[PDB]
Amino acid sequence: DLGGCPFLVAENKTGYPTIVACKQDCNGTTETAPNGTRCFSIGDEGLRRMTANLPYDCPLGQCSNGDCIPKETYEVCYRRNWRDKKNH
Ligand SMILES: *[C@@H]1O[C@H](CO)[C@@H](O)[C@H](O)[C@H]1NC(C)=O
Ligand SMILES: *[C@@H]1O[C@H](CO)[C@@H](O)[C@H](O)[C@H]1NC(C)=O
Repeated sequence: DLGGCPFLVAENKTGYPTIVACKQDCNGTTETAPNGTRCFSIGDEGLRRMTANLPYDCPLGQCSNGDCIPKETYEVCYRRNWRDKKNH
């Protein structure tokens, strides 16, 4: 019974995933990533609103107590759908 499910990610030009929020809904189950996990602080809708295959500078951060805390560095990043095809 229940629960949990994987976090969404963006990748760099080569496909290395970095998650994009530190919390998730799983239907009504909430997950929180461990304090310290790499993440981009852009959010699930931040991810959805990104044009498939185009590059964004995504602000890097580290997770703490469920929020991606930015670290003022930035890194070049990507939303890739199945078969690279176009968003939404
Ligand atoms: C993305 O990251 C991984 C490890 O952090 C690395 O081996 C790879 O070359 C990276 N891709 C680019 C284009 O920077
Ligand atoms: C993670 O870090 C925060 C604040 O730095 C702390 O208050 C919190 O209890 C920590 N949680 C765990 C399980 O490490």
